[PDB]
Amino acid sequence: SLPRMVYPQPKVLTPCRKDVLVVTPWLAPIVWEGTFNIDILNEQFRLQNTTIGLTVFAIKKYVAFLKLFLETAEKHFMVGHRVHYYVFTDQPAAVPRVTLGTGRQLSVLEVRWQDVSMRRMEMISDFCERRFLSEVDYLVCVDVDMEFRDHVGVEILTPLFGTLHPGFYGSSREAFTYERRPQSQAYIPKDEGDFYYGGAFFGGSVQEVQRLTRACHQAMMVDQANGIEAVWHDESHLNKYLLRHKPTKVLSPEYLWDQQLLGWPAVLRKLRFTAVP
Ligand SMILES: O=C(NC[C@H]1O[C@@H](n2ccc(=O)[nH]c2=O)[C@H](O)[C@@H]1O)[C@@H](CO)n1cc(-c2ccccc2)nn1
Ligand SMILES: CCCCCCCCO[C@@H]1O[C@H](CO)[C@H](O)[C@H](O)[C@H]1O[C@@H]1O[C@@H](C)[C@@H](O)[C@@H](O)[C@@H]1O
Repeated sequence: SLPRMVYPQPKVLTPCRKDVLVVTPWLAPIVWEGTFNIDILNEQFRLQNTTIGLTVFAIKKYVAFLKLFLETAEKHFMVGHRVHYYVFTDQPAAVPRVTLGTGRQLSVLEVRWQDVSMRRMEMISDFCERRFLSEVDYLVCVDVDMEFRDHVGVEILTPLFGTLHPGFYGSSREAFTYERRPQSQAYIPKDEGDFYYGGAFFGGSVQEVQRLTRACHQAMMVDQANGIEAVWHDESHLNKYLLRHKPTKVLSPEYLWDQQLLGWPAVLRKLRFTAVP
């Protein structure tokens, strides 16, 4: 049961946003600033003692991105909630010693180009079946060459989410860079597709993330056996999976942005998680 809370009444005959789609045709919320009251959501998730896992891969020179990634996650990611960072790396000694807030912990997990391509999906799936099931409620899987600039919180949490890729949120489906060769397991025809989801930010419950990552891994191994590599690698497979298994929330491009390449459009009230230039 929620406690008494004082907040503005939601107004039925006033839309929350007039400039963007805030719900998908399968009734999944599309998360934009102005659609949620974070105080209500924080209450709901704190009362469940929610723990969020955040996975990141930092292989070879990408260890250089960890310090800013983690420092900014400390400022902006799930603050007030239990967080477990999982840093997958080939260089455990190169992981910076970042000071964490209370209730937050970090684990370092030591890790043919074909095997490198399948690595993230394979390892996330393997670790879902081990550590993650026992340790966290939700998993968030992101790229490391990024920084948090504003709030990323429990508004994203749901059984399965994808994020609108910042390059294609205003594009027609024919222009999406899905895999277009029927010989690939990631194939999507020109007349199908809801959104182009970014491989750099997805997640959900541990069970749903295990299913997604196992399915993507298995599809990639079928492609490898057939001598084909999808145009955008595991992102192509992620898009095929989310076409056939609709996400229960979609995050707006506030949650995955590149200001150098795309500026700061009026439609984005906040830039929350952004590419490092
Ligand atoms: O590299 C990719 N995304 C960036 C993230 O992948 C991780 N990464 C990438 C390169 C690298 O050297 N180290 C590393 O950690 C890091 O977390 C980056 O944020 C995507 C882009 O398509 N990618 C490339 C490939 C790939 C793998 C093997 C062969 C060809 C492509 N798979 N995924
Ligand atoms: C029509 C408008 C034309 C403009 C489109 C501009 C975005 C293109 O984006 C690339 O999209 C690819 C899929 O098609 C992959 O997701 C790739 O990782 C991504 O590059 C990434 O994300 C970008 C945002 C940059 O940060 C880039 O450095 C990344 O490597």
